[PDB]
Amino acid sequence: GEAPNQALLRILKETEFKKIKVLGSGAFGTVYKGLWIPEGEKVKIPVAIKELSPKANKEILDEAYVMASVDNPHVCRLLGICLTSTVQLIMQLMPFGCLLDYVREHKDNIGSQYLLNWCVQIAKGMNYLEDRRLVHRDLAARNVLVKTPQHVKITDFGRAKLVPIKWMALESILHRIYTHQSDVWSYGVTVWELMTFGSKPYDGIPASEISSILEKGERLPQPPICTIDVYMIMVKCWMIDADSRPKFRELIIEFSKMARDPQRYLVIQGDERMHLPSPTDSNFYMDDVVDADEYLI
Ligand SMILES: CO[C@@H]1CCN(c2nccc(Nc3cc4c(cn3)nc([C@@H](C)O)n4[C@@H](C)C(F)(F)F)n2)C[C@@H]1F
Repeated sequence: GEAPNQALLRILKETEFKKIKVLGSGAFGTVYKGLWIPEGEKVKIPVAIKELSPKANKEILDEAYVMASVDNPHVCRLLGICLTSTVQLIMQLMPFGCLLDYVREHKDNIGSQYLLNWCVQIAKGMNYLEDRRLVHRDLAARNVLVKTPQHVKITDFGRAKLVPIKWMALESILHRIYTHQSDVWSYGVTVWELMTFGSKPYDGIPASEISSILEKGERLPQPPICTIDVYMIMVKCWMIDADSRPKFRELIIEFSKMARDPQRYLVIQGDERMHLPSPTDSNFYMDDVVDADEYLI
């Protein structure tokens, strides 16, 4: 009756890592860019260090539990924790930040190939979470991070289980019902954010008016770049009947077929003549630096 979770929680010494600069800050605490230099290993791993009252410590340890329990190319895993006066989460540095800020800042160089591929990768990551019986409950473009422009990962397990109104399924707003199918709704909203190059969903409408608006049948509008093929997918993610919504495995298939002929599915001016940084560029990436994805003890 439910499988033992044999994930390893790695406790890291404070002396093993250094903080370089602040990446972000909120009520939770601060996230630092850093380097992890294990034992006598001759490796430097670029890391994001989340630094943090008894309840805040329980919530960070709950997120640490979930984050240490995942292992997929399209999901962010916990590298370890540091037990100092303040508890720190050691995660992989995602050097291009969140996908939301990336689509806003690089809009003039984002072609249909990148957009459709990001959709496939998010669906792959989400399908993995589903296989793991994990309901994210906070999927949004802000919680998809960019390792490279061609590789994105889902993160922020602070709400994950075995309030973001504008990304939530109607059952979730009204009854607090969360399933893999309620994550599919959030997936649809995330796709809309990517296709509109980071527009705010239902901008100006207060969160208390969203449930009423959804009940009448109003949905997010068709982004200008989206063909009816792409929009019809987003719309199916926003059906009232949760079981009528597509499954993540089907979203992988649908977006993959589209990623094979991207210009037939997304209409972007100057598409294919657009350039984004890749690991085959000068000064893209300093001795003994190894990405967390290749550091496997
Ligand atoms: C609220 O806590 C969440 C927990 C999940 N998290 C996360 N998960 C895995 C890897 C990772 N690394 C990570 C996060 C980064 C980053 C580089 N790497 N650059 C930024 C800024 C410039 O945009 N961020 C954001 C999201 C920040 F963390 F500052 F808020 N960050 C991001 C954040 F710490």
